[PDB]
Amino acid sequence: GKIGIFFGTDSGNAEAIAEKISKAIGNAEVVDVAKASKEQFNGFTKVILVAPTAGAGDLQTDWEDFLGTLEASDFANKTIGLVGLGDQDTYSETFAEGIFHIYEKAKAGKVVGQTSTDGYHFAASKAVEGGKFVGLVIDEDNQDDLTDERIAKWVEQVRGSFA
Ligand SMILES: Cc1cc2nc3c(=O)[nH]c(=O)nc-3n(C[C@H](O)[C@H](O)[C@H](O)COP(=O)(O)O)c2cc1C
Repeated sequence: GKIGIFFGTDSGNAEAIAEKISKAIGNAEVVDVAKASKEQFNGFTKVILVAPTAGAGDLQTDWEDFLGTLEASDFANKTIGLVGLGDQDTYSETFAEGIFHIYEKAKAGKVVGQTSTDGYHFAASKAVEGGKFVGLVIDEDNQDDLTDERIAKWVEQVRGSFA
């Protein structure tokens, strides 16, 4: 209920991921950003932002438009978790960068869930700050076989940060 998990998708991967996190974290509400509003968004104090990476490393359409109506002040009082989707093989130099764009404003609040870069193969990605991943990264086009465990470990790590 209280944990707002906002996602945006084109194919459906993100939606499916958001759903898997909800079940694994519990006490959560999945919300498609394409229908979300600023008012609804601020109704939560804890949020998990799952966003797929569009061409060039930019945000999926739904997300870019929703994010544009948000300022840093809106993230200030929240605890935030970022989950990005990407294709590390086809896009070695833009791997899951969408998240980074959300990060530009989300850094105003309390961000948690930074992940190690071990187990990935790519060239560049703004999503990496301090030799670490700004949040959880998922690859459904190349590493679908590692998702279920990654979400599990992530939920474990960040679990305590949410309540
Ligand atoms: C037009 C297009 C552009 C993409 N650009 C990138 C990119 O720049 N970096 C990346 O890591 N993945 C990129 N991808 C792969 C997606 O991030 C990945 O497949 C994701 O799972 C898509 O999520 P969705 O099914 O929820 O829309 C792109 C996919 C498409 C169709």
